[PDB]
Amino acid sequence: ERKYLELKSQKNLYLARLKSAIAAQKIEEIAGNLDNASASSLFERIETKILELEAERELLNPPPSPLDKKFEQWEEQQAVEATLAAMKARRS
Amino acid sequence: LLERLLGEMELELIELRRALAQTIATFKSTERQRDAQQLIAQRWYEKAQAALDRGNEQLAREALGQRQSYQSHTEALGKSLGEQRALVEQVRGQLQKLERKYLELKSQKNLYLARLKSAIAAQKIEEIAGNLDNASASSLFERIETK
Amino acid sequence: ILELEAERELLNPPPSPLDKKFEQWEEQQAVEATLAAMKARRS
Amino acid sequence: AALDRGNEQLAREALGQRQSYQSHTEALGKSLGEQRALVEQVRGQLQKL
Amino acid sequence: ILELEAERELLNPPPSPLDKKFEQWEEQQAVEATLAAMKARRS
Repeated sequence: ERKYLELKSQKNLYLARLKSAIAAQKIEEIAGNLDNASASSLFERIETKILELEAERELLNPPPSPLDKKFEQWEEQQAVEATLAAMKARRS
Repeated sequence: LLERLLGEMELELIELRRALAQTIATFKSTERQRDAQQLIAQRWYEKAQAALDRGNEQLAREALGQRQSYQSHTEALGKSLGEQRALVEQVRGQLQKLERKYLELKSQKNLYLARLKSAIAAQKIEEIAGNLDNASASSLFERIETK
Repeated sequence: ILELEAERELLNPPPSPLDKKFEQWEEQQAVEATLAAMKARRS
Repeated sequence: AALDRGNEQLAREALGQRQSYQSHTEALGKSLGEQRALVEQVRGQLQKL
Repeated sequence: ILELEAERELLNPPPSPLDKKFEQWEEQQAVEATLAAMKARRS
């Protein structure tokens, strides 16, 4: 009798871990959606699609060139300096 | 899919949450059994205390003899309690870590959708923005101005 | 009965030994600090 | 309140749990700064668009 | 049970001994550095 109850006592405890792997695996399989698999792969597909579309506008709408980067910055220096030159001299 | 896929996890997570408590229930159930086994052992010890009194040690020796039968049960059962403590602690840490991961994954889910609409949002205006030069509307205007 | 009480221990985690020392340790000053003023208010 | 009364043992343990939240604060805080650029740039697109 | 736990160890690699020393080694300064200011804030 002491043995049977102990065997029955451990029966449910074994079932406690039996569900664990089924419990643990069901979340691990979803956890595998990262990197190049499933959901994140779709997100990787999407972001590539995000990057695919943004390239389309860069063709029909070419981005600023480094030449205008220096001009906009270089002209900005005088754009601010020239304006403040009069403002600092208007009421010096 | 994303909303659908996370739906099963909610059912999955409660499956973790529901039956996990059963692991504790079985564990603490043994703890009460240990006290009962210890209690009767204490009763034998209490009876043993009354055996040595009056100068008759013969009965006390017999009384402790039965106790050792319960002590082995107390010793064997007590060892299981300590061993099972690690399992309940580590598994809870898994859930706490796993829960923190799921919400973060769900936390970034909508943020990813924030940029998912962006390209669809951005492309729908870029395609119209392509109407300049010799394409579409401005091409028609180029056609018109030529007309 | 023991199955259900485990359910609340999950949704409502029980006090940890860390708070056991804090509640007791803070209680010592909680009573000592209050009686320090009371014993000195009308010493 | 742990270091008070000359018992530094409890204070060390108390900060131990904090580091668990600090990592959450550190990791989460980094995301906030990173996401700030996305919200700013996208708004500029709308204003320009 | 052991078959499934191996599956997560692949998709979710376990901590390496290199991070074991780093987490422990950084923890020493993580606690020492914090208590260094706390022990000096109100020394």
